[PDB]
Amino acid sequence: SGLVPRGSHMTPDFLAIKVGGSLFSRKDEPGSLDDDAVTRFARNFARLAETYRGRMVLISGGGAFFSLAGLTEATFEVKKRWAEKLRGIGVDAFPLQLAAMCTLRNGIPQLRSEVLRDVLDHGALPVLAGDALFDEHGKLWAFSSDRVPEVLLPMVEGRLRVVTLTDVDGIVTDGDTILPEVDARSPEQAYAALWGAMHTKLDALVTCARRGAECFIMRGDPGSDLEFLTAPFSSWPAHVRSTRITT
Amino acid sequence: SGLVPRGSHMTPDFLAIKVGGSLFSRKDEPGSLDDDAVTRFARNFARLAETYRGRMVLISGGGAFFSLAGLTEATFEVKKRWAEKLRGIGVDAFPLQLAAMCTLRNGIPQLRSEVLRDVLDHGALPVLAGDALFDEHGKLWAFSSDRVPEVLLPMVEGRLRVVTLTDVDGIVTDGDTILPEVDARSPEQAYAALWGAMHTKLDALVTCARRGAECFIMRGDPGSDLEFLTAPFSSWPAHVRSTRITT
Ligand SMILES: Nc1ncnc2c1ncn2[C@@H]1O[C@H](COP(=O)(O)OP(=O)(O)OP(=O)(O)O)[C@@H](O)[C@H]1O
Ligand SMILES: Nc1ncnc2c1ncn2[C@@H]1O[C@H](COP(=O)(O)OP(=O)(O)OP(=O)(O)O)[C@@H](O)[C@H]1O
Ligand SMILES: [Mg+2]
Ligand SMILES: [Mg+2]
Repeated sequence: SGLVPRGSHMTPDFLAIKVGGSLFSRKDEPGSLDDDAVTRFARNFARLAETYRGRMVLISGGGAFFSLAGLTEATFEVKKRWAEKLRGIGVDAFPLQLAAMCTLRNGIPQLRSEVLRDVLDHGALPVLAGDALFDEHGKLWAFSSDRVPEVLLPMVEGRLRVVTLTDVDGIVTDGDTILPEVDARSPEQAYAALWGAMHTKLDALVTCARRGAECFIMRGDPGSDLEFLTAPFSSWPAHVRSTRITT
Repeated sequence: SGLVPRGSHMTPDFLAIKVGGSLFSRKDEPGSLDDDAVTRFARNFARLAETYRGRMVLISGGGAFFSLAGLTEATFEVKKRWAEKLRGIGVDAFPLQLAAMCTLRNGIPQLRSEVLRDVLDHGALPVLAGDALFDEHGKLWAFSSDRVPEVLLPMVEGRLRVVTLTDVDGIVTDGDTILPEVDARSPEQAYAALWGAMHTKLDALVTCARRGAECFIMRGDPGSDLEFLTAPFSSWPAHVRSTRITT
């Protein structure tokens, strides 16, 4: 309910990192992950998981969509692949089926967060992903991985940082240039820049920013060190590109 | 809270069918299902699912066990295999990760049943299995597939029938003979007959019977027609063997 100190000079209290499916899945084989990419990412996420032990979730994109029962199985498989890889390197990773613990009411996800808190409360790493969710009149919908950070909003106290890793440096305006900053209260310019994919990321991150989260769209790379994600924005290395979305 | 009419001449209101892993998994390859067996069972379960649409759960045994994060993935895979097969023949089957929707409090599972009811409420078939569950002090335990019917007890109104299909005709007393009936209020003779596997089934089914369920241990066979499971016990075909556990 209360006043949370926020700013570019403050350390985040919780990290939700979303890795886009385009970064670890082969076009050259649809349905197929690139094990090298998953392995190298996993190593960089493990470092973050150890610093943010009990204060981080990993959200995977990817996994091919009542025929949406298939979707829940496809996204479970992706969670399993990340969780397995992470555990192979010493990280206590537990995959959770969002469909079993979250429904939609008037379009807003309602997480029954007891298990998620349990995994966190005792210092493990929840591995999440998009899913098929039921709503209040009992219908099933496809809920994108990009929107999964929204589920954390009621639960996370303090400063939530959401990072969505994708295959572009940020929101580009045309093209010549990226938008370094978006005010979630008036994000017209950002929507106007889009050519849906990036639209879904933007809606999701504006929603989270309205509830106080510091959000980023930036480029992921399996090899890239991500430790700066634990640090105040003001202390980030020079020449990191991102679109930062805050209120 | 109220008086439920029960008896050998009454039709069940809800079916929980548990299929033992020994019935559809190869010894000759551990971790490996027998697709023929799953296919033929699925056909017999589909018939029941259509009659008990919205009034049945399928519980799978099988799937090899913080290293119990592996267990939740192993049992998810088994659920997926059943769900996929069932959907291939017209049944609206949705697999649910028990670990995401159920914790232990003082050893008793506490199901957050909203999603399970949603899958049921709108006439689909939940596919369940054993799992790793967290408890109230946040520890993870292996929760056998045999105990999964216990999770339904608070939720199911009316007459619950639990059927556990295994590789024996019932509880054999030595050996020459099976116990056709066990009174759950005084099941000494049944425990005394056991030589744990069958012990876990018996504890689980005595617990459910104490809460009014009509429970059975009987032999499963991929080919066997199971329609009599929709019918009052008194009308079952002659020479069906089972151990029936009631209060
Ligand atoms: N203004 C814009 N700036 C940057 N990208 C944009 C813009 N408008 C549209 N896009 C598109 O959005 C894409 C990024 O979103 P996309 O949904 O394709 O990938 P991803 O979500 O990271 O991976 P996944 O969808 O597999 O989880 C870019 O590759 C780009 O083609
Ligand atoms: N009195 C008894 N009557 C019958 N079976 C008994 C008795 N005592 C012990 N058992 C053993 O219990 C076994 C059945 O339980 P078991 O756990 O092995 O299989 P299942 O549970 O159906 O398959 P899964 O364990 O793969 O889910 C029998 O095969 C038998 O060896
Ligand atoms: Mg996308
Ligand atoms: Mg057993």
